[PDB]
Amino acid sequence: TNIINRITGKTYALELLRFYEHLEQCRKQGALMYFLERQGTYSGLMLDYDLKLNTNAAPSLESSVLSRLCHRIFVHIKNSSVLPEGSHKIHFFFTLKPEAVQGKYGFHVLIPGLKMAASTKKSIIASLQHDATVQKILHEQGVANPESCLDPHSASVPSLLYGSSKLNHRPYQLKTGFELVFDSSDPDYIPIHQIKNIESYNLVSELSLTNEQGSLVRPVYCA
Ligand SMILES: Nc1ccn([C@H]2C[C@H](O)[C@@H](COP(=O)(O)OP(=O)(O)OP(=O)(O)O)O2)c(=O)n1
Ligand SMILES: [Mn+2]
Ligand SMILES: [Mn+2]
Ligand SMILES: [Mn+2]
Repeated sequence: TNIINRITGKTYALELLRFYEHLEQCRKQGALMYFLERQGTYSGLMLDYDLKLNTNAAPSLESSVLSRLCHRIFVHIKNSSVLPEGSHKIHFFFTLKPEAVQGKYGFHVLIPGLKMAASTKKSIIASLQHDATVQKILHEQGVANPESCLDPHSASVPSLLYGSSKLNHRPYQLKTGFELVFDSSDPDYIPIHQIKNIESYNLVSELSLTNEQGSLVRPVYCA
């Protein structure tokens, strides 16, 4: 799937890949969009980090720091006990607010390929509240609300498609994406590597929580 055009209010019930191909062409043509996808009850995981900052400068959110956030976020994903057996590639996408505005920053962690129930998403969001490392990481980034920056409604709110924004806001920009391989044959091995050539893919398509036809992002279905 369900797509909402915030600017027109029109909602669609999708053809999804062809839709995303058009949006990507619109996105690379700098078009102003306000498209959201409804997460529904079974789709990819999105984390909505609403950051209060100590300074008016955007946090550096370096790859090493974002990679550590991936590991911590995946730990809570793994701890949901919904992941399937075997070796699976899961992708973490960090879309960042373009600039800090009045000490308010934000980034989205997109795990679009990890299809899970909304209850599983909420349980992972709730589990993340107890992550002292995520809090320490964000605190060291200049975040003033590291214990309360993860929006508890991340599992519920419609997710802006990549390149789309809210009414008077700028669209979040993908800083980087990480490829995570989790193998039941080696649970302690969590290789998190930056995705090579993320820009060669349809970012609207790949980052969509409801998409199941992505090329880079292949659905991994949770229980
Ligand atoms: N009027 C609207 C429009 C969209 N959403 C959805 C779209 C985002 O994907 C999600 C995240 O919640 P935010 O309100 O924080 O949206 P952003 O993260 O994009 O904005 P900000 O940078 O201010 O945090 O909520 C919303 O809650 N309210
Ligand atoms: Mn937000
Ligand atoms: Mn809890
Ligand atoms: Mn929010």
